[PDB]
Amino acid sequence: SGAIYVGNYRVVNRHLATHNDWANLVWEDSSRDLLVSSTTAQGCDTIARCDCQTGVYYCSSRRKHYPVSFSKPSLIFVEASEYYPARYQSHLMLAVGHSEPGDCGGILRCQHGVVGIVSTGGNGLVGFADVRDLLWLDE
Ligand SMILES: COc1ccncc1CC(=O)N1CCC[C@H](CCO)C1
Ligand SMILES: [Zn+2]
Repeated sequence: SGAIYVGNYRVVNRHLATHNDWANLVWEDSSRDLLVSSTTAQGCDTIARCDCQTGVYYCSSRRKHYPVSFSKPSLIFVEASEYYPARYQSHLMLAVGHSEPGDCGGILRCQHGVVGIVSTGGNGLVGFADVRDLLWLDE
């Protein structure tokens, strides 16, 4: 689990969005596994505006933050799960690292701020949904 809190926005994995989130929907993209909902209080996370390919992510299944190199956001085939059929996930970044389903929501960060959140995994690879292109999160 986990979310990004920036301004009056809450960014979560779409497959983990609650009743409050869909009701207060700002934007969602199934192909990206992202959902943004409005919030009453102001958030304090800064979104990174960069092309960094190295950062640190939180892995709840290990209670540890791991440094990783990750690929640039792209269209990656993701195996079927209980949340989605087999499909190409867009704006996805992969790294060699540990992840489990309950690790979704874990933040990936570089020196510039929040890069994205854990979204997929399997076979010693962890996939992160990029949020750096969502410029409107800043306004
Ligand atoms: C972090 O997720 C891990 C990690 C390791 N084994 C499994 C998983 C779960 C996983 O990959 N998926 C289930 C939840 C939605 C995912 C698609 C999102 O577009 C697919
Ligand atoms: Zn950066």
